[PDB]
Amino acid sequence: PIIQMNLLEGRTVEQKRNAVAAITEAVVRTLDVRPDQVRILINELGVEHFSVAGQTAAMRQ
Amino acid sequence: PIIQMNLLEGRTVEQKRNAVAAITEAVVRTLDVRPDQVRILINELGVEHFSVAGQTAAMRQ
Amino acid sequence: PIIQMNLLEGRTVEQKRNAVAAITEAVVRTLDVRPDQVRILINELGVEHFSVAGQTAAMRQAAA
Amino acid sequence: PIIQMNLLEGRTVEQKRNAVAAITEAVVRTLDVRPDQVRILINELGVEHFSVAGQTAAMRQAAA
Amino acid sequence: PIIQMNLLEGRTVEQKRNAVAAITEAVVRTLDVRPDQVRILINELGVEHFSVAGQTAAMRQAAA
Amino acid sequence: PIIQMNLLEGRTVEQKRNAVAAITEAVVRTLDVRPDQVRILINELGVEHFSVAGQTAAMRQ
Repeated sequence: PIIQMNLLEGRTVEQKRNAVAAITEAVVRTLDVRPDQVRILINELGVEHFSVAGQTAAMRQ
Repeated sequence: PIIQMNLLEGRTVEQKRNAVAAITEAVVRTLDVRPDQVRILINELGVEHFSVAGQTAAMRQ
Repeated sequence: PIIQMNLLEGRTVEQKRNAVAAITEAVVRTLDVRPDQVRILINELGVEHFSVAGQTAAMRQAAA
Repeated sequence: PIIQMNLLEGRTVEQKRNAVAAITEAVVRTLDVRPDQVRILINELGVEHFSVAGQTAAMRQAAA
Repeated sequence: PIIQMNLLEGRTVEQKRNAVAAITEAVVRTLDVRPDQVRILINELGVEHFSVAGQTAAMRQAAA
Repeated sequence: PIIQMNLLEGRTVEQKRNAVAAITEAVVRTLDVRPDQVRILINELGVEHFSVAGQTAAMRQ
């Protein structure tokens, strides 16, 4: 499995590392694949680069 | 709907904000969904990170 | 600009065609690009293939 | 967070549903977001549409 | 490297297999990575699901 | 064809340019499309933004 995770900027390296560990463990358990078959790509989005209902995260904040 | 928009770097915050408003309004009208069901992710591409016919934007410029 | 639009399955061709025209003109106007620089790719998602808060759109429809 | 998961074809609905719940709760816990902020999109790949080292999963299965 | 290739529908398996081999070797040579570090995912687009200048490939074929 | 290439940060402009040329040539030959029908988008990933088996590239290094 190849997982792309888009999330807002602001997260510390610890939190990104905890997330890729935990999501890998979830995929390995639920789909019964090996850890090395799970790749995660993190795309961080600037607060002007993510919108809901036509307002960016910056505007909502 | 979840919309990912890849566009070249260089645009001002106003222009990104105008684009996410206008695209949201288009999706809301044409598909009859609520504004909060429309999410837009902007991926900005560096001029060496986008190519047409094997030349990057930088080279074309 | 290259736009990927992910939608749940089931929309009529007319609505997809109207969205593609409306999104294109939104991008042309707000980003000052020509129409031929605007490409949209539509990815339809089956109801078993989209989730919010850990429930798929299929299960959410089923529960209603 | 918006998560796209690309999987080879053929998994049972139950496994997809368990993955979607497990991934969501992994993201909620580690990223301190609510469940309703977590969307997952699943893209299934046909065996002719995924390759490692220049051979498709179809050809790799065929060779075994 | 992970490569997603979005193509219009309709290509023969042989052409997809030749593209996957040729793209992989292009990446190996120019990026100095091993073949097993190169994955390609192919996404086929229906003609109603791809547009240039606000017209879908279906409508563009229809008009010709 | 529209190609998105995700690769780890660290590559020089020459190497990115050589890659988009070579991949374009491959697509043009194998699929018999024109060069201007091939667009490549490069997404560079930070070493904390790519994982295999639940470890980021940074951790593996």
